[PDB]
Amino acid sequence: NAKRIEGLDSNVWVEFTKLAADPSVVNLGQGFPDISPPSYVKEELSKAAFIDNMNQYTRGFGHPALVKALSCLYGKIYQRQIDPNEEILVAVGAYGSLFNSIQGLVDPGDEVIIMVPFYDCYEPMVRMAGAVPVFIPLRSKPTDGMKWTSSDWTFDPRELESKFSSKTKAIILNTPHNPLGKVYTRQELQVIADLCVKHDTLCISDEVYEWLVYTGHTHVKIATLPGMWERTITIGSAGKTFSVTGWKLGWSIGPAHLIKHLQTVQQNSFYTCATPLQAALAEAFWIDIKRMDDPECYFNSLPKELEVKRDRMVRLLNSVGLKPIVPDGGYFIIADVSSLGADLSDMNSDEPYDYKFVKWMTKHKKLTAIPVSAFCDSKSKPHFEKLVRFCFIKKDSTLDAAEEIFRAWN
Amino acid sequence: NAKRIEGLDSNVWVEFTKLAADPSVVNLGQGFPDISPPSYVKEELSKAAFIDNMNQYTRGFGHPALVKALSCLYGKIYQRQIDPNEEILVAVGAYGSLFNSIQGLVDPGDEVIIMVPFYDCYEPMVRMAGAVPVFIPLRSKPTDGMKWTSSDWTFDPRELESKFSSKTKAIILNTPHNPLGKVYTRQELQVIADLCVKHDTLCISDEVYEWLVYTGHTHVKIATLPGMWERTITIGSAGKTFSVTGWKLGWSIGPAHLIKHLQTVQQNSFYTCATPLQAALAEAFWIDIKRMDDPECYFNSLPKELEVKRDRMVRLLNSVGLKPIVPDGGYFIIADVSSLGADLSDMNSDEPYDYKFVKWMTKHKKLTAIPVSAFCDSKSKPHFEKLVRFCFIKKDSTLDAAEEIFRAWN
Ligand SMILES: Cc1ncc(COP(=O)(O)O)c(CN)c1O
Ligand SMILES: *Cc1c(COP(=O)(O)O)cnc(C)c1O
Ligand SMILES: [Ca+2]
Ligand SMILES: [Ca+2]
Ligand SMILES: [Ca+2]
Ligand SMILES: [Ca+2]
Repeated sequence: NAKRIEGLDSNVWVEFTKLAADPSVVNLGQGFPDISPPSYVKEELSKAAFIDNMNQYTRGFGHPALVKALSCLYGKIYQRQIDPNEEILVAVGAYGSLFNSIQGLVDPGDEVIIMVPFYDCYEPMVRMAGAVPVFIPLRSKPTDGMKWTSSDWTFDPRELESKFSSKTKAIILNTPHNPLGKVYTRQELQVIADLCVKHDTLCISDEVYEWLVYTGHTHVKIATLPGMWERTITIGSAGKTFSVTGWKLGWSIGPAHLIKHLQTVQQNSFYTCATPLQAALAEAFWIDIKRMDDPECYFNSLPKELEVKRDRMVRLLNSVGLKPIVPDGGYFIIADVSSLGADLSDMNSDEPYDYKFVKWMTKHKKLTAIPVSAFCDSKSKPHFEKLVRFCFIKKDSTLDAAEEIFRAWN
Repeated sequence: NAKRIEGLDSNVWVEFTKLAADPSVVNLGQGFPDISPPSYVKEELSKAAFIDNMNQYTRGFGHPALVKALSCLYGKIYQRQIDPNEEILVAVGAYGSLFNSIQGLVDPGDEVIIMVPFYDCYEPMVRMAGAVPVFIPLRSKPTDGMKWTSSDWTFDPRELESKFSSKTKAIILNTPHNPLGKVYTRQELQVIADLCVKHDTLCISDEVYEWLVYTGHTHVKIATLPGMWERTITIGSAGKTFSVTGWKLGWSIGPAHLIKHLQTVQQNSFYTCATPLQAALAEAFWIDIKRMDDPECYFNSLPKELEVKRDRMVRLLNSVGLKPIVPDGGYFIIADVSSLGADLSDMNSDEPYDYKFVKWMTKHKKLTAIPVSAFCDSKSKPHFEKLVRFCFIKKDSTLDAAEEIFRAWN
């Protein structure tokens, strides 16, 4: 094995295969939606399949129709013109987008700042590039009293400051957050912005869940703050936008001098993404772009649907004594489990508490979830191992099945 | 810009956004087929599109149905049992597979041996991993007197031996060959095998055009030669097998201790490939695997269909005094361009002769093709700069259009 991938071979998701196996569990682990994608999205792929051309090579950096659509939509959001050719790169999901960014902008020996918990792929990506991850935890503040929420989690600005040195190449932002469901405030993005301009550093911003924010919160794009356009790469994904996760298409939006470096990586790695998926997606985007103001638009209906399902989950977890953190956005809910004193002690390995809890819950209660320590570097695990994450982008029937398990819990 | 991509930003194909533009001209440039894909390939995408789960995440290293099918087809070919999970890896095209091999197996300072002309991505891939490309040209032998063919090209064994040293990590082989259409012989493959065993080095075998073998030649896989299985990665593609270049799906077949390393690269880069695409591809395979002995099998029908078109091209090229090199395989044909008139000081730079010619033939004759010098290291271009590459995976209509211009050359 090449030196660049020394000890990058284990992967949380690989390890989680033998969990979801057994047919009769209700899987609330993986971010596998089992609702239907919008009908028009399925239809458009079918339509694309029967056109010859759309089954051949398209433009390497993205299908013209797609990049046209994206530049239209994000033009609206940034309130500025987005160049479809120079300021956008279409890649294999947000994974690929992340990988482009890091591969093309981050050198060996550079520091990259990561907030914990993080989407687990951040650490190995930065490591393979020969770069050093510098970790900083999110910490809880006190509750309003009545509710525990994603918004009761923040970072210490003075702590954050001290993580930037002349060795900081970049910071990785994830709002809405996986796994907390935190929707970063303007003030919080202002602190991060301030520092990248003070230290002349990049900001990579994972914003795949941009559409999934719930009432009382607003997705704010760091890249839109003063001084940030020139220094930010902002990521987005078709799986998350169209509930079509198996399409594996994402985009990186940012300034032409940073985006060029990502395109250099792409052309030297896989080059093109599939034509029919891009063709189909372009059309979906036009369908929903042309109706952004209406409740019908998928960018509106989907959070509306999920906010309901979220609230069902707060209750189901509360019902069994699990203490949930109600998320401002996204489709994951983190629950604290330490208040059940569970009948483990005797999976005997040196796993964190939460991997154990989930194993127990699968064998005994017929339900899977993801341990939050899967999203933490070593030093961080003990400070997060009583937390367990559940996914709610599920259809009614599934959440029913979940409800049956919780009601039968004692 | 990160050091690892330094001066890798020039891409040959980005540059052929030259006079590709003019709508009037017949493009025999890029390997963009305008034949229809086999109608069942299109149906299965459509069918897959309407299944909800086929639009969500699948197994990261390859859709289970697709690896099962690859396992079955290739185990017939290899005369061995191939593990679908441990010995295959589905990647975003052959491009993706190549990148997975280099990144996963090659360190800074290794030497990788490449044969010239080479498919152009081989050079910067090896460069991006900080390895040093080591070039060896293909050379002409005296012809049989009658015609010029790909089999009249080959390499000096003693010259090859001399490129092997203790710094050699791998050799890249591409049969059938792009751009000359050379089908490597058992004797030639035996030389490469010998040196790989003797020096303990990897072979990466770009076999995308494997079904495109013409009359009186046979695809043989180096991986089946004694001692090769355990040191060979053999690459395939959907775009070539099913004339569906826009699907961007390929695979690496090899031993587990090597495949595991490609998997590490994948999971830390794009992870999962498109589900609807992979589901449909598997189906397409089963259709054809079940009828191999039959002339309807796309495997048998496509090369048969294409051979006619190859000969058509040879005639057309002869008929205007371009000396065709008749290809044993794949869908590209090189013509020696040098005994024409062709004015050429109307340009006056000293970018290579074949680029000048292609610009000339585009403007003056409304026909594009690819200069062979594009596929050569700088030291090598003088020796291939009077060579031009034409693609013939085209529909009758297009070879009619081409024949109009060849009839109208003089
Ligand atoms: C020899 C060779 N290898 C690899 C590729 C890349 O193909 P894919 O689109 O499957 O990545 C091509 C493109 N025709 C090729 O000619
Ligand atoms: C699921 C997820 C991804 C992966 O995105 P794809 O577009 O499916 O490649 C990336 N980032 C975050 C924060 C995620 O939750
Ligand atoms: Ca090792
Ligand atoms: Ca502009
Ligand atoms: Ca600095
Ligand atoms: Ca050796």
